Amino acid sequence: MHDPIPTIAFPDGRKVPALGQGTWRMGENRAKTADEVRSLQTGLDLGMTLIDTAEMYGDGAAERIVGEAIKGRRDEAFVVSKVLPSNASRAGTVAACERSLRNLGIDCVDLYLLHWRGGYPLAETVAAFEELKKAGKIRAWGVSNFDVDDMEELSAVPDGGNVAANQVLYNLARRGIEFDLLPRCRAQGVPVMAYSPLDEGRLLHDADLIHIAKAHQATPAQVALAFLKTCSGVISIPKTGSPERARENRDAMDIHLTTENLAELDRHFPPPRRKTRLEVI
Repeated sequence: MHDPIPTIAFPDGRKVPALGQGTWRMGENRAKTADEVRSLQTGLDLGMTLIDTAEMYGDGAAERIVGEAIKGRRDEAFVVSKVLPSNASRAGTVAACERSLRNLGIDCVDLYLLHWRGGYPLAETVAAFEELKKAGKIRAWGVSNFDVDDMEELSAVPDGGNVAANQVLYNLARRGIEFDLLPRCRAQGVPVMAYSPLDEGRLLHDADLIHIAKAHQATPAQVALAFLKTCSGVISIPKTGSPERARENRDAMDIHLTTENLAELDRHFPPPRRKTRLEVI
């Protein structure tokens, strides 16, 4: 009785469901470990096939959780990880990718991202990313927290037009990218991965969200994700953690936001009317 999840195409032609799973802060409580693992399994079985992680998340701890979650079902998952910019030199990126593969317990990531803009020339990192693609260790590369000038700089370097995604902060409370960055990415066929789709929980106290949630017998969290579902070229990345959470996130896709719902959300969560600096968490 659930409706299918819309899918978002990457430049290379692969498709993933528009609702994925994040792992920030997994791996830190040994009491939570079995729950975290199982929420990610649950998520995959519910069709939330993208799993997002990073080397920084507990220094490989989140990667190891993901690695356990996908045992015997590597093919059910689209696995994303990241390189910290302090590691994003030519040799360092390769070394980072290799530790990531070991932690994840797999031969190849689906998508590997530069975590934010750092001090190594973009062209070195892209070269390392392309050497890794050619080696069968990653399927695709992208970036994260890149503003519109960082994207321009990126295009300018060799192979820089191969960027597969930009992961940036986007939710009802943080809509600044609508003004410039989100349209550029869409016009370019580059998906945006919306991290912190519930603003880390800060959103969930908003009265308008709560009101609309009552109108649909839903949670505020679910109404916040149903919003992002109506945004084309966007893949939302809610953190799972608990199997109940995962099912909640999944069912958010069943919500039909009315025409009146969307105008109401815009009134209470106003789209940007001018360029704003990219917000980062």
